[PDB]
Amino acid sequence: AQRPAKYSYVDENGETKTWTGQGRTPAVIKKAMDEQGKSLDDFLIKQ
Repeated sequence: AQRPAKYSYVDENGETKTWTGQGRTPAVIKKAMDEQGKSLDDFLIKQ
C-alpha cells in the first residue's frame, strides 16, 4: 500500500509492472504509446 507509482509500463516482453525506479518516462512507455496508446488507461491501472 501507499505506492504513488500507480502508473504501469508495458514493453516488448510484457513486463506489466509499476513505473517506480525514478518515476519518469524513459522510452518504453513512449514507444508503446506511439505504437498503440489508446488512452491513459493503457498505462494507468484505473485506480
